[PDB]
Amino acid sequence: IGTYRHVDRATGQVLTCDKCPAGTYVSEHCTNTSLRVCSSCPVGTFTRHENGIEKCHDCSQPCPWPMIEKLPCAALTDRECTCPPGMFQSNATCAPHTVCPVGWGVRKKGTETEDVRCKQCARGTFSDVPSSVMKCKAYTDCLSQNLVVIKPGTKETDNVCGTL
Amino acid sequence: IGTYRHVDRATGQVLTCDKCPAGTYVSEHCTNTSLRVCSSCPVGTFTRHENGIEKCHDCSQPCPWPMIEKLPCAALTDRECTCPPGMFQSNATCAPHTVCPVGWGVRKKGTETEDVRCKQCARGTFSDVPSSVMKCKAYTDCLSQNLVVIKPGTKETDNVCGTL
Repeated sequence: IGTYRHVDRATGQVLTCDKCPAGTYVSEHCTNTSLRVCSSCPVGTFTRHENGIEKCHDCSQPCPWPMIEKLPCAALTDRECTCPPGMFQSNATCAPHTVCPVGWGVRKKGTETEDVRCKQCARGTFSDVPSSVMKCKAYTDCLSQNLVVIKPGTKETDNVCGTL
Repeated sequence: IGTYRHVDRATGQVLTCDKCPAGTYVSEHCTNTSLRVCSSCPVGTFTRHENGIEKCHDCSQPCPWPMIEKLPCAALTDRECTCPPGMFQSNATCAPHTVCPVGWGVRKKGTETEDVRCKQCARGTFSDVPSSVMKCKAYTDCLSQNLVVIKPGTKETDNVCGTL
């Protein structure tokens, strides 16, 4: 654990104290006959690193709805805000991801910062349900099924498999 | 930040959740539509690493007097006990460092785990005060002083400098 220099009030001696671990602050500095005492950051405050400071840093303001916390305000971390799942950040706030319609599928997964990116299903694949999450799905293989294709698929429906 | 797998109670789905940073624990696991929520370790408890656990670890029992804390019980660390300054650990407890008498000096500084180690002052050095901290001190150089030695030193006293 690292150290910091401190000027002792009563004697003017410059001492080398031990740092206080992340999550605490120095509540009494060392002196020439006593070790420094660390205390834990009071609720509302944090420090991220081992430090020599006398107050913890204040956590930021509560997340503006509809944003939520993906990290809390705790001794070691400031709160950190995010658009909840299924939404993404645009300018001001959060907007719901695009829903890819039937016949389209997710090319790129939506995130907290970017919207979903849809593509039309490629030949041989289909998507039969609106979804901001699902990918185009390969037709059932009628060959490797023993069967043959009774009805072709479309970008919206699987091909139907059978015989005769 | 790392992840852990969790089995969702209601659906049996195996999810990949985000870990909770050191100092917190998981107070609600992620589900297929919500992020995991971390809470800070309640007073009395800690976790040292980013984790997926549901309770923080309990801190050890208070330090047995005359031992004191060199780390507190805080969100990120168990308390850690030490013999206070000027004492060192022997078997059971703490004992005061050896005091090096006049004519001796510290060869090796005492620590929380080892006693001071004294040596007789070497020729040309002296120590005039009992101390478990101070080293033998070089005589005042009467040459480089312009003066000559009026009275030799001993292991206990500086040589005295003058002229005629």
